[PDB]
Amino acid sequence: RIPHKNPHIQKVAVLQSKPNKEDALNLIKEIAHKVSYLMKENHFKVTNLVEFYPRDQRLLGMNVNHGSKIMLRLRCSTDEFQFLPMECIMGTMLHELTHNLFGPHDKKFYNKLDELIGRQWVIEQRGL
Ligand SMILES: [Zn+2]
Repeated sequence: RIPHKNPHIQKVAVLQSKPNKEDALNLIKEIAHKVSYLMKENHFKVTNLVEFYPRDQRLLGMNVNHGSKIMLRLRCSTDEFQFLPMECIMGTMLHELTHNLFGPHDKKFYNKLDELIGRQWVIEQRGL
């Protein structure tokens, strides 16, 4: 199945030249679906949610212009064929959503990210 669309993300895309891109697309759409309730609660909007795979291996995600574009690494940085665990990707997704509000990695940022991580778990547990 195609995951239910998230009203708060306008478009998702994945890297078309990578192996198992069909899998990758299902994965980023499942991420989008799973965070839909949290985004509604926090009035978060994202225009583009897309996959990237930077040479810089420490790079896992990025937020361009407070949600205009969020980029997520979906694949292991030492093996293109292997996808990162859903838990890891969701963690990065919540990190980048926090940057819709807060730029620097200061107390405001970490406090908010901690609230989002906590709340997202409860949302999933209850299937909201
Ligand atoms: Zn950050």
